[PDB]
Amino acid sequence: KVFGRCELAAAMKRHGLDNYRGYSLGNWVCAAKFESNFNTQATNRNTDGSTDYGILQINSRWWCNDGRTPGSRNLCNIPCSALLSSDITASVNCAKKIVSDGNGMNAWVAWRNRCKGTDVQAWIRGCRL
Repeated sequence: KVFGRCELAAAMKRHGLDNYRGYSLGNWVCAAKFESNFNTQATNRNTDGSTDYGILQINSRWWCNDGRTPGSRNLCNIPCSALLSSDITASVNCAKKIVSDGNGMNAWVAWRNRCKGTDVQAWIRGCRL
């Protein structure tokens, strides 16, 4: 599934991401835009053998188990195929662990490269909330 911008903002707010661990909702929308172009099926392979899964590109080395990644830790305790669902609940629940791990949203390269330091509130502008 490919989400619309406001459609995803509403969905992420329902799941408690707004201001979660100090990060306003626009952060999460902006990260999803540049991590996955709002697509729940985006996947990307890395040089370390890991893969990034789903709308928030959760990485198979630390967070989810995909059965093909050496050194897997599965800190979210979830198979990576559950993060390719059209329903974002499992991606959101894993994202909440990741941000509480220590370095906040810096785990998302696209967020810290192209979102952080801009006005991310603009990503929820005009959305029914």
